[PDB]
Amino acid sequence: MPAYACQRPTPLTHHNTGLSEALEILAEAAGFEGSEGRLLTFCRAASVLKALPSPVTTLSQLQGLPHFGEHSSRVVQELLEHGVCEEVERVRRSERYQTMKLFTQIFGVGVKTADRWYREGLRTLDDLREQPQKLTQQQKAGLQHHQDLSTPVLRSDVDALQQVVEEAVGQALPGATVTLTGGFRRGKLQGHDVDFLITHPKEGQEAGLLPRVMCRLQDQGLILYHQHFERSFCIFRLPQPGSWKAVRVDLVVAPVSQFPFALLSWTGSKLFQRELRRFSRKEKGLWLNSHGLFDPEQKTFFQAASEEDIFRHLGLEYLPPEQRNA
DNA sequence: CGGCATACG
DNA sequence: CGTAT
DNA sequence: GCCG
Ligand SMILES: [Cl-]
Ligand SMILES: [Mg+2]
Ligand SMILES: [Mg+2]
Ligand code: NA
Ligand code: NA
Repeated sequence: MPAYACQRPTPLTHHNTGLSEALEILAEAAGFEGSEGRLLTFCRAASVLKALPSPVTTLSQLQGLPHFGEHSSRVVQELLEHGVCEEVERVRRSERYQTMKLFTQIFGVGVKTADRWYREGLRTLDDLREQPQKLTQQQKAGLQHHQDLSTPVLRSDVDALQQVVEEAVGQALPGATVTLTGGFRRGKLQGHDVDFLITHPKEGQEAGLLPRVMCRLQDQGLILYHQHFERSFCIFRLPQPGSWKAVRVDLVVAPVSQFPFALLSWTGSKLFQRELRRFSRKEKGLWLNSHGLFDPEQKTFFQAASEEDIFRHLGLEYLPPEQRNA
């Protein structure tokens, strides 16, 4: 078992679902407390289990696995022996965990804002609605639409959204293309948002594109919220039988020269990308981001024509999106 | 021990 | 500060 | 919390 998540295939569904979910509770709780190192270890340990070819049934099967030390091994041991890990259950029922989860799930609210509100004594969404003077416009929109944004987005929803985005993109710039990214490109059947990557085959033609796209979507009455650039974090009005629902949609523009890097980045998973960038820098001495791959010795950028190119330039076996579910 | 990904709005 | 993978 |  290699030590980096980008070195091994990780499918969307796997054979250690309960164990990985427990470790991810502890990762999430660590994040709520600002312990980024511990969050990363618990995420990595959970991801190792997702990459295994069969269920862990005995503690000895953790021997030699990366990112399993005394703490993560104890969690697994308790789940194997008793079906439950006392630390995990204590987190789950804690007021701190439940409230931080509720508040950070709001669009426009991060850990720091949620923690401040928690320390002020706030606990519920209606507590927040009672004092709207304290909310940003983004937070107001997140709170108004919270119920819809908590409802899973389905694949049928995604196909509908892609058509309306393509229509607006086609008027904004003929020849521009729309690619589905994020979790849906990795094969998810449900999600909490939809991610799109937009480019144009002629380098430079994509400059100024996103404002033209957003203006056209807003004129069609489809935008319930946006910040108005090359990234837009929107709330769309999606038709439903006899009604509609609010859906989070992210629109990103990249020049075609950078498209492979942007596609790789926005397809994720989040952990896969962190691990890939860590691997690039620490093992290969190359600096990776959503724009390119930089050699800091030669001071040159690696031209890539495909995701396959990027994996090759990092010395990694290619993984299709469906195997990047770290 | 230091390090833990990297960007944009 | 928030957002994203 | 774990690795190198
Ligand atoms: Cl980036
Ligand atoms: Mg997404
Ligand atoms: Mg997200
Ligand atoms: Na949030
Ligand atoms: Na998104």
